[PDB]
Amino acid sequence: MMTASDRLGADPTQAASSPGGARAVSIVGNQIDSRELFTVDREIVIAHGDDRYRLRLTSQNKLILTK
Amino acid sequence: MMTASDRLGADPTQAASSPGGARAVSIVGNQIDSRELFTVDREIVIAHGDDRYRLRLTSQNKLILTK
Repeated sequence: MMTASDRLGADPTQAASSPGGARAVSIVGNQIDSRELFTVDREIVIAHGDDRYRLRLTSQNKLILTK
Repeated sequence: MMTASDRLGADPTQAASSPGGARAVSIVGNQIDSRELFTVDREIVIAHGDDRYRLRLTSQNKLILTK
């Protein structure tokens, strides 16, 4: 007959892994709007190679690079 | 003497057909990978308010801001 284990709630729980802070921004040709990026916080991190940069916006004046 | 005239001629003329002028990049929390942006050219434009900035990547070393 074979008591085949195909029915079992092996899952200990149901952790909703939901990256809500995942923002999808688009680039038109090679252009982009700053507000799309800084829609939540006023600083963005940019990984390149092995090092990490920070693109930051100031008050409402302009934006700059920082580490 | 086997008789069999093949009729299988579904030619895969359609290839890629995936243009990337409008590039959709995502942000994880507030982080992003530089290569996603500079996937085509090595300079990106960023509009903020009424003025326009340029985020540029160098050779493969690092990235900077420029106007």
